[PDB]
Amino acid sequence: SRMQLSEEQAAVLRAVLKGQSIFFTGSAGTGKSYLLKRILGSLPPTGTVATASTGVAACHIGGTTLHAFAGIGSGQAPLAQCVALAQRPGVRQGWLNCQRLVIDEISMVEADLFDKLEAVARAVRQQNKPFGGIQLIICGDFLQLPPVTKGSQPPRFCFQSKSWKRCVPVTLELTKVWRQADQTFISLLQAVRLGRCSDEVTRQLQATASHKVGRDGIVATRLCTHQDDVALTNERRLQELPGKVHRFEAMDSNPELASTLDAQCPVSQLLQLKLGAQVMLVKNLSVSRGLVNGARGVVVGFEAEGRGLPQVRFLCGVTEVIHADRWTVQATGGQLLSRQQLPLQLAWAMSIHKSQGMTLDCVEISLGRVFASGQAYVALSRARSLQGLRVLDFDPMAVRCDPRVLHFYATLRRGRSL
Ligand SMILES: Nc1ncnc2c1ncn2[C@@H]1O[C@H](COP(=O)(O)OP(=O)(O)O)[C@@H](O)[C@H]1O
Ligand code: ALF
Ligand SMILES: [Mg+2]
Repeated sequence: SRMQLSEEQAAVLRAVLKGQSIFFTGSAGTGKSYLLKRILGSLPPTGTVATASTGVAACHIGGTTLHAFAGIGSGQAPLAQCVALAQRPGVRQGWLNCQRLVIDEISMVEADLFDKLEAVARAVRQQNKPFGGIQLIICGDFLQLPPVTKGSQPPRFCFQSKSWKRCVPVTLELTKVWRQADQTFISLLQAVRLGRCSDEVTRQLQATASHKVGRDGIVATRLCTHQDDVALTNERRLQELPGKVHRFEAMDSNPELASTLDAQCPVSQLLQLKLGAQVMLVKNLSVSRGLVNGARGVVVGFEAEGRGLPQVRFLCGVTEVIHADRWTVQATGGQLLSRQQLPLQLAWAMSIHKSQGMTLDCVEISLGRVFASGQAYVALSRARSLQGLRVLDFDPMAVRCDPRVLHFYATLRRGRSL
């Protein structure tokens, strides 16, 4: 009972199916992610792999991080070390077989990584050809969130790679903001992508202080930039609770690798919950009842048997007793690692890093500061609801755009239709 595809959305699929290594791109909430799900529905599913930048925005479209797939850790070391690792039992085949590769949020891949892959691709598989032959279906938003700075100098976007133009000949554009309803909020947020604050932008978003966004016993609360802010916030907000502490330690195929799980995963070693605690759903469960990836709920009890499993009411409204599930990661080695743990993370505080790839309903964000170019746009363009959104301490030097990029979406603009 699925909805209609845009004439554009459709044309991408038509093009991908033929068998073209295409890339696609457009604003926050224009069905980049979703189109991938319907492409993954249409693609012969043997040797067809799916991936993303963030370990979360994969648990979202049911793949793994480009990292864990490729099996070369950080990609720091040279072309000869990197092909050592790809050659290893497990990874070797992972490669040989992939006929089709899909990557969401390409923004947070940094070109020297892309390049170091392309080479390794041609390497193990032995094709004398672009990316070892493999059909690249990519997407992301460049003006959204850019790659994590390794050292000090500026980190280097993916479109700036030398392989990039050689590996993804074609590029096409998505154009309508399906996410957000209200047409003011469409231009309001189309502005901030391009990096403009004239005073109605600034007035309206300032307006939202007096908004009270927090809904049914449940807040999709603050989007901080820094991760230690996030985890710390909650460590208080949960202490600030009368009930007793229910501990949930995991059960990993390897104990001593837990850290690799930790950072590639979406869950903690030790997750701790009391009554009334707020939480989020990190894997999909039942897309019918609507326990999807990114559910906002509140801990309404535990049972007194089993492992005392949590009970949760959600925003979508339906109530389910949560069991533990199982994640696996191709841990640079050719070992697959397991973890058994609840698919819940404490949903008071969430980094802007995590929130990219996702949609939201019920958000807060402080903007009395300056933020890394893009970092502003992202956290705003999460919310569906302009009414159920609250900005704090707004400041127009928050709104920053990298112009290397703006000129990338000018060079494309200036040889096209409108
Ligand atoms: N063809 C469509 N028409 C209307 N809404 C759509 C369509 N495809 C997806 N959506 C909705 O639009 C929103 C944005 O999708 P998403 O894939 O998260 O975009 P992006 O990856 O650009 O952030 C989702 O809430 C989804 O429900
Ligand atoms: F472009 Al997105 F969530 F993938 F806004
Ligand atoms: Mg997405």
